[PDB]
Order: sequence, then structure tokens, then C-alpha cells
Amino acid sequence: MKYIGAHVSAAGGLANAAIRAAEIDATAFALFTKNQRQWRAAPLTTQTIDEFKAACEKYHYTSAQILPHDSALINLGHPVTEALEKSRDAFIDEMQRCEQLGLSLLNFHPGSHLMQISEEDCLARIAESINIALDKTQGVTAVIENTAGQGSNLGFKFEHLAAIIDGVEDKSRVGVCIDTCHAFAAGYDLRTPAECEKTFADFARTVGFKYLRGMHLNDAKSTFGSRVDRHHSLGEGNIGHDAFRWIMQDDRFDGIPLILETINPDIWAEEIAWLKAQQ
DNA sequence: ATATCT
DNA sequence: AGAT
DNA sequence: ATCTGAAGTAT
Ligand SMILES: [Zn+2]
Ligand SMILES: [Zn+2]
Ligand SMILES: [Zn+2]
Repeated sequence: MKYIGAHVSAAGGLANAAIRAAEIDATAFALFTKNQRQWRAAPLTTQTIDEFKAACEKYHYTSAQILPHDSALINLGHPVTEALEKSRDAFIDEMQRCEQLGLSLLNFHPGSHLMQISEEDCLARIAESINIALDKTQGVTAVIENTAGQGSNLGFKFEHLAAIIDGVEDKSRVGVCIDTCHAFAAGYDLRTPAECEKTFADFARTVGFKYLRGMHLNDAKSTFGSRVDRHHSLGEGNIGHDAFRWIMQDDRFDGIPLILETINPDIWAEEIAWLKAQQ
């Protein structure tokens, strides 16, 4: 059983995310629990929480089918102490909002070294940030998303993900989400079934599927190994439709949120339908 | 710096 | 991308 | 149709 959806808008209230997901016949969904471009947000109200839970129940979205995404401002590997602490506090709040909403997963990008510290140093800070958040919360798994490798963003190599996991104390609450556009942009080919086999065997050897908690299904406007993060609708990008059919036919991607972050929301219902039909 | 993306 |  | 304000890619 596969859970297929998209990162829908939470405008007007978190419950609206569940409503919008149901509208496109999604069996999974992602969302921001607050403005992704602002540091502070009003505390969740009992009404917002209840309406969200009610909507999730009404449309059959269990926590295993929802993959919230954290703010874009957070840098869990920031080289400057003040900024690192600010990011950590915000991440803790993000995890706590998940707790309050009955969610069990939180997808986030690792962090960036900003050319001020070593890769190893940065990865260590990220692992510690996760350890701190896990010590302050319960029931929420920190899901590390791989990245395209733009600028000083880390997490573009599977080895980075493995290194962070190695530094996390409570292995039961850490995992990863693989974004196909990011992987492709970072140099992991997905243009043919054979390349997909190779790329995921690499993932298996380095990270291990036991840690896979979600997928972001995005084609790529950017090119192979370009290290540029630009999404595209399925089949219209440089990856092509083969990779997505392959993923839908592989049982290793069962029981986790498979999230579209494609650029034309007006065809999400159709993209979801197509993905389902590939199984 | 401006526009746009994630 | 969400609030106003 | 403007803020918010990390990090980054083009221009
Ligand atoms: Zn992401
Ligand atoms: Zn993504
Ligand atoms: Zn992306």
C-alpha cells in the first residue's frame, strides 16, 4: 500500500490542508504548519488543533500519511552560535507543533556551512541539533531530506545523511526523505530503470532503506549533476516518467508519504492518478 | 541590487 | 508560501 | 497585492 499526495496549501488554517488533499484524491499530504519564511508564529490554538485532527479523521489521513515540512529559515548546522541556537529553538517548536497536531514525522533540510566551517563540523552540529530536539519532544521522527547541493547546503550526498544518523542518539526517531529532483541534481541518475536500480542500491549501502520515511516525487527543470534545485512536473523535466513508474512498482516505497512538489498544482490530481495507475 | 525559487 |  | 527576511540561482 502506497500513500500518494502533494504538498498542499495550509492557507486559511491547517485543516484546509487536509481538505485540499482530499479534493485531489490524495492518500498522503505534506504541509507547512506556519509561514515557512517567518521565525515566529502564534501558538497553536485548541480550535486549530481540533479542526486539523477532525479533518484528518474525516478524510482518512493518519499520521503515517502526513509529512509536514519545517521552515526554510532554520539552519541546524549554522556556523555561528547565536544563529545556530535560534534555529534549534525554532526546530524544537516545529517538532512540538507536530506533537500538538498528532503528527509523527517532520521533514527538514540538514543545514548549511556557509563556507565558515568544515563539512564534518557542520554535520556534527546537525546531528546535535536533532539530539536536542528529540530530547525535548516525544513521538516525532526527524526526517532528513536530501538536497540538490546548492551553495553550502549539505545533505546532497547519501553519505551526509548516514553521517548525521550516525551522530543521532535515538535512532528510532531519525529517518530520511529522498527528493528525486534533489538526488538527480546532486548527481544520482534516475533517467532509466537501470540508473534507478544503481542509485537506490547506493542508497541501500550508505543509508539503508530501514531509515526511509518519505519521498518527494519531483521531476527536474535543472540538469543532471547541476546542483541546482528547480522542480518540474512529472515527465516534463530532465528525469522523465520512467523513474516515477519504477518507484511506484517497487515495494520498498510502501507505507510512507510519497509527496509531489511539482510546479503546476492544477494537475496534481492528474499526477496523483497517474502515479496510482503505475502500481 | 532586482526577480524568482525552494 | 501564509497572513493581512 | 505587500511583509516576512534563510539561502541560493540568475540577471
Ligand atoms: Zn524540502
Ligand atoms: Zn523536496
Ligand atoms: Zn527542492
